[PDB]
Amino acid sequence: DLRYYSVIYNLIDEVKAAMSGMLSPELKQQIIGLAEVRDVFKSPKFGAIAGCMVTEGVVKRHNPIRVLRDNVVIYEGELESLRRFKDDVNEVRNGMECGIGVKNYNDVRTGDVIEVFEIIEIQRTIA
RNA sequence: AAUUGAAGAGUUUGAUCAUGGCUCAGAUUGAACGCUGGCGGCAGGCCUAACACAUGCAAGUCGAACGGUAACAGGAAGAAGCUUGCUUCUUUGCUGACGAGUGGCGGACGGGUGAGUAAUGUCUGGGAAACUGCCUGAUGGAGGGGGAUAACUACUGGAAACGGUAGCUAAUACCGCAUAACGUCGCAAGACCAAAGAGGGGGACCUUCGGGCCUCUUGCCAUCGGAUGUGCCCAGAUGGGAUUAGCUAGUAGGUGGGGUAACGGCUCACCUAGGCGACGAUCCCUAGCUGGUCUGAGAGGAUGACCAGCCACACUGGAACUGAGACACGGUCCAGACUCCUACGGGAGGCAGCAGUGGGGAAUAUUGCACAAUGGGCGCAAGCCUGAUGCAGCCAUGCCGCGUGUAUGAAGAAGGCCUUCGGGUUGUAAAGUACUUUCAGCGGGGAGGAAGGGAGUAAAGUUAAUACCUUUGCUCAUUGACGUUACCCGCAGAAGAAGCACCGGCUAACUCCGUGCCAGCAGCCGCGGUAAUACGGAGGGUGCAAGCGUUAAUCGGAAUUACUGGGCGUAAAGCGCACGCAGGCGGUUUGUUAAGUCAGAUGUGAAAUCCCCGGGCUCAACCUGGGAACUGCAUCUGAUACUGGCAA
RNA sequence: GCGGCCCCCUGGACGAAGACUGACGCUCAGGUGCGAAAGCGUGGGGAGCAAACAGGAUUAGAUACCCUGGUAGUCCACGCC
RNA sequence: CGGCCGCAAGGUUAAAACUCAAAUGAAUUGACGGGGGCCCGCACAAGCGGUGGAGCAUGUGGUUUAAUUCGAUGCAACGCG
RNA sequence: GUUCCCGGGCCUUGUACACACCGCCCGUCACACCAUGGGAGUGGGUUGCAAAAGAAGUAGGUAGCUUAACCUUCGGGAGGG
RNA sequence: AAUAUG
RNA sequence: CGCGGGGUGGAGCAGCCUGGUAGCUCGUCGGGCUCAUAACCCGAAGAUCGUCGGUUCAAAUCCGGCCCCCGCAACCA
RNA sequence: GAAGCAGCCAUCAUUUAAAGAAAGCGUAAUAGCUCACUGGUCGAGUCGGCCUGCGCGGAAGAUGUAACGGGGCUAAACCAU
RNA sequence: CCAAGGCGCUUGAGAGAACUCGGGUGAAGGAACUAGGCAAAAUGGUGCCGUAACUUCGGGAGAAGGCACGCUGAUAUGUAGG
RNA sequence: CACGAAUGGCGUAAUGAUGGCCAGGCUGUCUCCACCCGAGACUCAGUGAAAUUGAACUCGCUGUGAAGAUGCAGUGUACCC
RNA sequence: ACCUCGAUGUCGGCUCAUCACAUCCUGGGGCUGAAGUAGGUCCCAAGGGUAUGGCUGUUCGCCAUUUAAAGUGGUACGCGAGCUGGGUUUAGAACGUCGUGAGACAGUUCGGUCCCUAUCUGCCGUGGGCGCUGGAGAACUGAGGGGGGCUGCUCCUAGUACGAGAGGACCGGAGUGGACGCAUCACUGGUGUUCGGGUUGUCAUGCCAAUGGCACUGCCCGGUAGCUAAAUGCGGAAGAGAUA
Repeated sequence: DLRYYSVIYNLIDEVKAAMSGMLSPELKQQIIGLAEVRDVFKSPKFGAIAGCMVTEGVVKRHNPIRVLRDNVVIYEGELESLRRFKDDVNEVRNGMECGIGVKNYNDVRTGDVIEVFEIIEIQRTIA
């Protein structure tokens, strides 16, 4: 990075701009969807397969998930397999039958809830 | 005057003897770093980016080759204001001169650098078919004419650099003709080629009274010579690599033409088909070399800055001119990279010259003084120029000299340190007393490097000329950059001036305290896990000194690539075995040749330098006389045992 | 490196006496030939044995030692290494 | 790595970086060998009686506790000091 | 009784052992680190071979254009640029 | 027979 | 609402025409062997015969239920 | 430039007609300028909800008025008779 | 491109527009088009020189990439050869 | 997810109207298309088809509608050819 | 599952549009945690404008570098009697997977015909008849209807307002480009097979000479007029009226 310069104010701005680009970027964690599990199946792909019904919001192929019952996280992960009816698909929306299983998941309890959530960058700027 | 020269130790094991590596004590350096540093002498001091550069300086010189007044210094005449006899101001080359300019010579030398360059180069020894400025000896000419042109004037383009148009004007510049062998070309007869004048002074004849003309000095020209300088050619020697084995079309040879100062595939045309190659061609990597330096007992090895010889290069790349000599470090042209200035149209530059700066790197210096001296360029000399050179500045970088006191001094002071707490030590050291004052500090004096050159005189030589000039004597004025010189004399008062490494074994020199297998030391083998002679600190001790130590670097030690001077049964090492070409070596007898070899002699082997014997710098280092060495090589003359050749 | 028998072709060393040639020698980088066992190419042959590989034992484990089978190979021709 | 040979496996020619101070030879003494000979002891053999199970005595380890004083632990400690 | 076991003595033999088999010592794997070979390729430098290119300068040739010294018949030739 | 590690 | 065979201690096991003190392996906890450890050896803990009614002196041994695992059917979000 | 209104706390009372240690603009902060509360003045209706009748807004779409059939209507609507 | 020989395709005649068909050409840029350099274009002969990785050693190969090329005269009243 | 060693694996020169990709050349393929020359398309003369067709004096818009109206309703617009 | 299986030919692209406003940009305003500025958000506003490429079956999307700005939707996911046929419902073949298999896969790869002369309506241009009250010729009024309606950058106002400084204006003026449309050949260019020249091969004109024919206009170099865009002139307005 080679600069021979004009005015000192632009230099004081460009060091601040460099620091701002340097700065760690993300902060926001917000739900995309909520889904309810019923009727477990077993599979060699992932161990167990939790049949699901998405109760609220949208479900997308790769996002972090929180599998929870009554304010405890039962199991933790990133959304691994999104299956609808008989085929893996990119996305699913509330009121729809689904299946999901995660590698080394064998821990299904019916009536547990999956919260799938979107993570959004912000890029802080020094001032 | 000359052969006095060679050391080993530590370390593999429980222990030993071998083999064998590793490591150290040595010497040395264009050194750096670390810590510390008083003065002096001498020597030496960018080995990195052949990277780029601000500003200044680095060769010009002759009016005695020439127009000239652009200088400006006088003089005169004249024109004028008067100071009234002188000042003043326009002319004037009259005159001491002298810018720009013309012409000649110098700019091709010296200085700097090590990029490229493995031989085309270099070194040694020989050679033939060559030229060679200036500079000297010899023999003779130096006759008679002519045309331009820059400068300079009048115009005119330009920001600047730098010019344009038209006339005028000289010359030791330029060009014809005459004149010409002993010269060139030819068998000869013959043909043809040169010139330049300038300067000083002077009786006679005379002069368009400018000088003609005489006489002296010098320059011009041709030729035969000298010494010098350079080009050319051949042999041998002169880095590394075979995991580079094939290489050469102008290549190799011939003839003829052309070309160079000259031999020449030097270059063409044509003809022939060779050349080089295991004694390492070719290619690649790498490098300036030698006389020498350094090391080494020698043999050898490493190294080639300093110093000198030679070669090569000069922003990158190429070519030619001028000239005696360049394919030109501060010349030219063109092309390229790149840098700058600018009015933007168009122009400018090559510090590896001396200083000096950026950058680089561990790291190598003052933008000094002077032509006083030596040696150069030009000139007749004066003179001028000389960043060559002579000197100084800076740096403990190296070498070397000297000082930082001397003598006395026991109560063997205190303190420090140890201490079986008896004492011991630090330590005659200190303290004290008696002395000396180098070198510094300060005030005074003063060689040599200066011989010459200049000016004036005289003689002698010269001449038609007591001239006039040179030579050779004499005499008088002078000529020091460094320089507050070297060196000497006088004064005060121990005053101003000692640090650094190391102490287990190697390896000279020992205890205590702290830390406690931590922290750290280590060149090598190794030390430290609470009593560390190996760490940290102190005390003590040893080595060495204005330096000391570490590091890097090379040789040594290393007979550890072994020629001198090694091994290979089992330690690393004999191809699995054999036949065989090139290569090495060869029974025994006689003759011969004399290559190798051995002897002798001459020439050469640069000088510096090393060595041996001397001298001189206040003494050494350093400087310097003479000799030896000059270890080699070539040619020539000899010897004939041995080896080789040849003959039986 | 070659051990049954016999033949054919055919190598060399050594002795014996005697004869002849008359240094024709010794060694040899480069180069060339030969060169066990294993292995490879093609086509045959294959009784034993024996990699591989299998199974049964042993053992903590035993894909080994040990034991039972058993392929390539071991055999031959001609080539190669 | 490159060259060369070879069908390939492979052979041949043949390094450097780097790392470590020993690698290593023979020989000597000892110790050791599931090496050998020789040879002895309640070593085994041939026998007799016991311990190890039971209950108790005492010591040890360990546990526990305010303290369970401290040392001793293969033969060569545990009715030990 | 001395075959077997433990322990011990003598001789002889073997040895990479000498804090003496309770010795010593091999290689994978796991781990960290260091250098190095290969590597689709990428980026430079150098350079052979074969062509294009052709400034400037020299050398060679010039029915043009232009021109002071020599020749001349005074027109021009010769010569130069 | 058979027996591993310090 | 679907075809096969099994259930004995912590885990895995023998009892089949032969219904007569539930014992044997692997782990677990102790003891022995060794200088010490693995290894090895001797031992101890360990139960309604899955669960029920019948069977019946005593039970996979003789039945039917409940239930569980495996067998294949066995989906396969 | 804080004394109610930039801050933090007290989350109360006094003086008092009436004034809450005060709600805002304002002031550099008080003041200024008012509110809450009341006096003077003037002059009679005044203030907030509730239940029902009828409207207003909430009301953005795709070829052209394009959600009274149209012109057009405040009765030619709506409600009751 | 012509000879001998044989033919002028059984509707014509006028306009000279979109657009379609068969063709020629083009500034500047040179695959940007598009599923895709498809289609057009460009190369194209002989002789000589020269020619890589790699390879079953034949190849690769015409590799790649260049140079010469008309006409007239002379060598030769038209030579070498037939 | 869900290769595989004769339903062959992996190498492979030469080869290919083969598949994918990229480079250079070259261009109206294109940014961005223009012009012209030929044959139709047009007028005239002659000859002369074909698919098709419930019947028709065969308008737009909005809405309705066996749910996307030339014919309906409402409305607008429209010389005849 | 109401229209359509005695046929409404299915995704995307290209060419060609058109409307809606829930407005991407340009306009006008309020509030702003609105210093300037750059913004944020909401309302009103549909006239005009509203990117090329890399990637791919490609919508979408990712990514590029731009621009006043790269709108969201409707229209048989506008548009195949206009075009493409890569994707996608044909027949080949293969791979994986599944099935004993024939075969299948909503997994994939390589290959693989887009028909039709326009009657009517509709739509774009240009005519004939008749009417308009005697007939005829000319020039107009303008009822009515369409096209046009874009925006960057520079300078001045002003380095002012505003602001600590940096930075950096409103509003109102003056130029000069892009985009796009209309006009048009003087210029620069293009074409220019009816104008000229060169040139290869061959035939004919008796022959030589000089021409002519033919070979893509044989090949090829030039170029008049006309027509042309890549050439060069111009355009978008100001203002008024009535209002959100």
